[PDB]
Amino acid sequence: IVDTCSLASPASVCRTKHLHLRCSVDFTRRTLTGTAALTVQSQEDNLRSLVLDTKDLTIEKVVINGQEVKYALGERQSYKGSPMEISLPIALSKNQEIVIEISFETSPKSSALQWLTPEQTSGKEHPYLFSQCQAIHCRAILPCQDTPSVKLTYTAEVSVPKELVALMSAIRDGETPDPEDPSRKIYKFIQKVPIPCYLIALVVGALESRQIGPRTLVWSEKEQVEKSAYEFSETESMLKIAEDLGGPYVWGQYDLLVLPPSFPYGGMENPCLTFVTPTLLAGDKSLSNVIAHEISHSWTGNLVTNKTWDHFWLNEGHTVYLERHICGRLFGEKFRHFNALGGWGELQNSVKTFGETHPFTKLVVDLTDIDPDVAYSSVPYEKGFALLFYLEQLLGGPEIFLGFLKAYVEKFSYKSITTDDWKDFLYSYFKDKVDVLNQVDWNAWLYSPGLPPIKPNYDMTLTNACIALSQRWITAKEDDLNSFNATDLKDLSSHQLNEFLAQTLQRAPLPLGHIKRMQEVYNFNAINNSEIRFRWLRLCIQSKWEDAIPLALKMATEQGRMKFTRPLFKDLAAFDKSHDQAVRTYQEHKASMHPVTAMLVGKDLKVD
Ligand SMILES: COc1ccc(Cc2ccccc2)cc1
Ligand SMILES: [Zn+2]
Repeated sequence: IVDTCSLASPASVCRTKHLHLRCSVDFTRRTLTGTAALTVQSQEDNLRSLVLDTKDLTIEKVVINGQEVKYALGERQSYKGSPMEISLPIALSKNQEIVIEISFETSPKSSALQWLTPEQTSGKEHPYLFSQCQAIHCRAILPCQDTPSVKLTYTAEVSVPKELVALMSAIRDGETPDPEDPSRKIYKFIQKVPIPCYLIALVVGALESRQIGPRTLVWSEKEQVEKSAYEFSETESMLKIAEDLGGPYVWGQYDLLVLPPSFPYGGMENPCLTFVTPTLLAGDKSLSNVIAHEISHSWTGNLVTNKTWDHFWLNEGHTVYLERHICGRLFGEKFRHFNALGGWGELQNSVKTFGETHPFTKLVVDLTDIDPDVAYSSVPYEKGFALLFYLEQLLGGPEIFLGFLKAYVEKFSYKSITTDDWKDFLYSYFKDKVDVLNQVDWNAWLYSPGLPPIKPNYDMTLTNACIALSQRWITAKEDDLNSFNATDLKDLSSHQLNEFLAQTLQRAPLPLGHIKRMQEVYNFNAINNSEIRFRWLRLCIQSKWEDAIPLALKMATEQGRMKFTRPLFKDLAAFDKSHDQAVRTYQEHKASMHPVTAMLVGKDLKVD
């Protein structure tokens, strides 16, 4: 197996067993300066040199056995960064190990980091830093074998201003005043469980905590600590359910971190410290499905990981499957089917957006000369789940397939696998149903673009109310607009209301009078629920309602979740009345946007 996203030496040549990170965080220069001690094991005889992944890194020196050795940075290869060859002071035999201390310093243009000014935070007093290494941004923080095929434990000592707090994707290991600087603190961290390097995370800021479980603290600025602790109160309940589905939780502590609005994703599953968007603070725990998702990743993604990014569906596909199983335990089987069916609708949207023949709509992709951030979508999430949901109904139901999953997690625990690894074990587990498995169009499910060859069976109980009301609006005439009222939503949950907008959005645009009437009777402008508002504003913009232009521009910039920001900007760019505003608003905010988010929105707006 070849990782076409990495320029480092493959796992067949050498493997990094441990990392010791000793660095200091300079907010004045916006740089990370320190040393990275990599314990590397040779996988072949007579190993004299190895290559590492770097990206906008400044290398001072390389120390092995107390003496400096010769190193060389090759030319940059765009998004992959610059390869770093290191000359070993001794030829290594197989399984032989050495420790390599690399003195490095990050660039302010680190694609893995976003530096926030005090004004960009809640407290307005202190600066802020958070990392995002998924998929291949860890090289922009430190020199490494930036590949998920290599797992590694790590320890870290991080120096930050004494009035600030540092947190990493590891177990907290005490804090002390910096002996070299009285104005700073040193936070120590330890990760005893081997992780892929993309799971390395760091956050520095005026953070506070509040315990909500025996092994869970919620971290954020003081302004959001209390709201977050309430919003995520179901965390421990979800952990207990997840443990019952995938086996014991092996990370010891599961803390949550609520980041500033510019956090690119809904959630990052960093071990011991899950990163989440503040747009989950709906006030009624209604977006806690994301928490169940990130929790589930502790088994599918963190324990059994994809060997390359071509098999990324292994991570999210199974994780969504566990996620919706957790919500199934909490709110019933009909609720699980509700989210499952809605997820198919999301798959419909992604395929239609890319194209029926677009390579990014394949379950297993080919990221050769392809920036992973560009290819990222809901396809591996939903098509992956669609396959597993299809296999569930095909092999005897949920209880039986949940048996496979637990065996699957235990079989490939602490290991990196491929799709064929998964498929072979599937046939191995269900050996008495190989005739059933052979009826599966594997080539279409795994390697063919567009919608899956077959649609799973979904319960329609909670969805019927959505379809009924949406069809009313879509097929509505002018003398049907008056009969609409606020009573139409009396028996609709927040999820049903959101699905209603999702269904209606698929047939956008609607007549402008329909949308105006909809605001008059439903008052959707008053809803702060990010998911509901996002689809409501998209419906308005696509239906050419100029009144929603400042509202869409506001939400697109007051938060940075690419799930919301990117479709909002594109819709605003497709609307002639707001095209100039959209491009201008982007240009005025791009310097302060997340580096990855700023790049992608630029491509979407075609202002690159
Ligand atoms: C969340 O950060 C990322 C970005 C990109 C990838 C790679 C990928 C994307 C889509 C389909 C298959 C593989 C993985 C993680
Ligand atoms: Zn995920």
